[PDB]
Amino acid sequence: SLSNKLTLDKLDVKGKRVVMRVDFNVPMKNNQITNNQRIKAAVPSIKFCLDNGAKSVVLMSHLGRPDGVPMPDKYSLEPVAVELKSLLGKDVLFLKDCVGPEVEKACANPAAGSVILLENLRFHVEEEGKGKDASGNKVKAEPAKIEAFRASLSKLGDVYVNDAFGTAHRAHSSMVGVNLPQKAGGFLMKKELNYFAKALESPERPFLAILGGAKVADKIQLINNMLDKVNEMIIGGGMAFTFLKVLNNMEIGTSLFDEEGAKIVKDLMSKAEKNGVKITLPVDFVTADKFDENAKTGQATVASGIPAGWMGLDCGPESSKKYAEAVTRAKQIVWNGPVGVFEWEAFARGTKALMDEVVKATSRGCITIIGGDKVSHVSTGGGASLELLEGKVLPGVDALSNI
Ligand SMILES: Nc1ccn([C@H]2O[C@@H](COP(=O)(O)OP(=O)(O)O)[C@H](O)[C@@H]2O)c(=O)n1
Ligand SMILES: [Mg+2]
Repeated sequence: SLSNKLTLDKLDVKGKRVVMRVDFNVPMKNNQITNNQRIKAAVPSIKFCLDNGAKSVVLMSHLGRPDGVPMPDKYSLEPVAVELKSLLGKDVLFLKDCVGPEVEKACANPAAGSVILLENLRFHVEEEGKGKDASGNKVKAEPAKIEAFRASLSKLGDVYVNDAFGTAHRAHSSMVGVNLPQKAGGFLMKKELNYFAKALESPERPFLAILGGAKVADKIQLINNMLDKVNEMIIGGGMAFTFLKVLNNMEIGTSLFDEEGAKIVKDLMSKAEKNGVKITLPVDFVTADKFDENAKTGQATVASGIPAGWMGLDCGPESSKKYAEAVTRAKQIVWNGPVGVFEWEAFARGTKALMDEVVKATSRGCITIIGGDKVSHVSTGGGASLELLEGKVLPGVDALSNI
């Protein structure tokens, strides 16, 4: 819903300084970006600004959850700066803080065409407006300090842009408290909301949802809301053992069992049933002797049970084939969460096999949407997508200027 908000295509940025909230919270290992998808997604708004005559583009984001303590040794945005520079073909001035004297001066009037990335916002308790101390307790933020944090951010540009879709569910100071006459939705913000609004309000049918993940209790709302829209639905990952234990009394050994979500499984199945949704659960498995990448692997079916002391970490071949048949009937697919422990090659086969079917479906004309160009749309969303789909309002979209 961006018919009534100001958006970038209309903002005149010529000779103007631009502050842009983006989502550069990327997955990392050992100070190394493991996935630069969130960085690439931000490129077209940045380019447009630079191309249209921007004095400067100042970029701000969080990374991980450092809970209002500075952690530049574990959670620094510096690695992103180096990545952004290559992608952009431009120099990137990395600043080691996000508010204050040094930052405001550095951004006061940069050389024409400067791209500037600030340090992790969540190094300041005032970004969330709450935090944890070094003894792990409930530290309250100070209103006067929040007003100062925000007022410092409002200095780094003449105009504001939110291209931060992956964070749009967060009412944080960088997301709703920036004070400037013009607050615009960037091109990503627009692309994301257009794909998910078309997918949900004029779906191509048959419409398939694939939902995977570890726990059930936290997806009740998602599943319910999806169950009113979709023609089919796959339920996969460690969340399916809860389902199979209740609907089939499968012996799951040490596989994950959501004791709470177990009590409403019945109601989900009942609403699916009355709505005519076909529920596709896994029927076989790759089992492991412990929660380890280098565990000993086995195999099991619903008929056979998983032996005791062993746990299920990936669906198997016959489950793969079942998933594929739903993929074949679909004209639209929304996929959220893995069907197994794809992190680990031994347990990655189900997700790979499945990605292939979804890719092949795209070639025939299926609209395929996956969570954060072989598919229609790879979302940066993940957690914000889930809230989009639970029907809830996005603090990041609501705070943009009205026309
Ligand atoms: N036994 C298990 C354990 C984890 N998982 C997957 O569960 C995913 C995360 O669980 P989650 O529900 O808390 O988060 P999402 O899948 O919604 O992103 C991890 O990426 C694992 O690959 C699984 O499918 N089966
Ligand atoms: Mg969750």
